[PDB]
Amino acid sequence: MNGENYFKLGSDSKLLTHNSYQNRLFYTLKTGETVADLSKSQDINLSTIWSLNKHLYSSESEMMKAAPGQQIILPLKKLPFEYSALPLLGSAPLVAAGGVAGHTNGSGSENLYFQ
Repeated sequence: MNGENYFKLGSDSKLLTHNSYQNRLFYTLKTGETVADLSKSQDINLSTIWSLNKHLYSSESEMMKAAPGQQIILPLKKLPFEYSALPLLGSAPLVAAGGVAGHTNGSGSENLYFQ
């Protein structure tokens, strides 16, 4: 009679509610610490952080000038399978351009992408 012999899809020891917390972590900004400091500790690229929170803040400038009392969301996503059953097109509706992207860096420096 070995428990290992039989595998259970659900485990009492594991709580589903807690699992949801792992999906997204909320961190609060306190006086003395800067957004960049957070980025260093997490070993995450500032560009990535912006892409996620772009909906919360209008632009990167607002992030740089962040002050105490504001919140930052860190939502991590996992992709075990390279192929996705539900592919979404139009990730960036704000910009007409689509498909191939990233050929050039420092877009912010130029007001116009074309020039």
